[PDB]
Amino acid sequence: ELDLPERNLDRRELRDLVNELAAHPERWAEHVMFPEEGGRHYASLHRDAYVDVWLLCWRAEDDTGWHDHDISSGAVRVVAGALKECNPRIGGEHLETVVSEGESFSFGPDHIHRLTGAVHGSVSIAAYSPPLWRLGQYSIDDSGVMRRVSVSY
Amino acid sequence: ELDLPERNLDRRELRDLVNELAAHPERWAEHVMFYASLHRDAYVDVWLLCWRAEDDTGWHDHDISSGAVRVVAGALKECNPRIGGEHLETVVSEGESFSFGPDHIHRLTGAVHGSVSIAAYSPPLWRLGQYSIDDSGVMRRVSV
Ligand SMILES: [Mg+2]
Ligand SMILES: [Mn+2]
Ligand SMILES: [Mn+2]
Repeated sequence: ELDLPERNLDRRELRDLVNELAAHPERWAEHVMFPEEGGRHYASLHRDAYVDVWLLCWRAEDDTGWHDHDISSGAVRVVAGALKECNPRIGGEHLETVVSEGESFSFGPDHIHRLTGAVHGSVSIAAYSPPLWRLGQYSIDDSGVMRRVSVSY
Repeated sequence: ELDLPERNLDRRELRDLVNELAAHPERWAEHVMFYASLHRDAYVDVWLLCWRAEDDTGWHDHDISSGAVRVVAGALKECNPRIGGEHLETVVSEGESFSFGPDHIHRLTGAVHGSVSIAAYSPPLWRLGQYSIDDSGVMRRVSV
């Protein structure tokens, strides 16, 4: 797969990584695929003890839900289209940012977010270090009470 | 009238809008002249702009409006302010477009005489903050 360092990458290095990958379509163009039904297409470009890299192809309906990445830092580069990056606020008036093609962002391991509102056919590259082996998925009950499900991923 | 969702538009939708309008010269060609409104309603303001080389917006924000710009002919310089005084400058050439969310601060300057561009804002541009420096060097924002 990818020829990356044998160590964890910090946020900035992860952002450099997804941006340089966007400039090397030889590493990912083959894997571009839009599942007509089923779940969010994801394609692993690289998974080892230190870094995970995925190529994501979005449908208009795709939604990560609210989640954290446990101990993983991460970065996202939008290659084509646009996404909405959302961050939760306790009041309920959550922060929403449009990330469009050519743009990228990164976060450390404390980040809680939701990606949704994609242009149909959008394409993005995501990288995580350490690997995204566990994620916390938040849900709300009828009461309004918030819980966090830790998911092996 | 423009067939648009009945709501404020985000920066991606505004970019799509200005590029779509650029591809339909039947709607704006008559209005080139060296600021013509193409459509204004509760959700969007869409403008055709013809630039002279001396034109300068000054540093400003759009309060709560997202925006997009398509350069139809010529070229513009888009500048974003930086702490330190070494502002970031980008030439936007004919065919090219960009958009921004409501937190944007920028300055647009004509880069070639006779440039023509299409801009769109949502929500409509009711207030703009124009930034200035006094003789202290202290920055202020006048809401216009
Ligand atoms: Mg209208
Ligand atoms: Mn995530
Ligand atoms: Mn402006």
